[PDB]
Amino acid sequence: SADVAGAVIDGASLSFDILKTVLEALGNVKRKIAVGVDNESGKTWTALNTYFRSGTSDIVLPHKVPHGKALLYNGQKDRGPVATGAVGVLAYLMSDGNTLAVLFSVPYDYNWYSNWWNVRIYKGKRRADQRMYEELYYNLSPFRGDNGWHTRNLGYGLKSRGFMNSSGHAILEIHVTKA
Repeated sequence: SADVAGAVIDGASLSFDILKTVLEALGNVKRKIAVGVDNESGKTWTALNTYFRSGTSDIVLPHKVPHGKALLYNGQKDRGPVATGAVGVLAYLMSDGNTLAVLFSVPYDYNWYSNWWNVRIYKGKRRADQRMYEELYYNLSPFRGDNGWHTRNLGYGLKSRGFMNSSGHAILEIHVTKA
């Protein structure tokens, strides 16, 4: 199956093991990117802009993130160009003009470097891209992923209870809830 129009479950039924199964049954590729954000913010989201710095996932993705639903995501680098892991930013509109941007980053080689993820609110004005995060030291601070979990406010007000699992294949299990 591939063109399925219902491969998503409530932000409660999923589990880290199901997620492991998600990237496992995602091709016998060396690297596997799996994301599952339990969004319990209580706000309706709509995909505004999505672009990857190195790897990829899909050209177009769902544009709705209601309360009580986990956002599933998966990537497998660019493949076409040079050797590069999975780095990218996803941005959804929260209402009239607020966009929660999430960063993902992972090198296509095992060494000292690790995964990087950063969630933050960006007002609905000007398309976010490389030039938005680069040059200016305002939005260039991603969190290093590591096998564990920790709570912290995203910025707007709510707090994310989760973390990013490294060990080659990365999985993001962050549950956003009220602070």
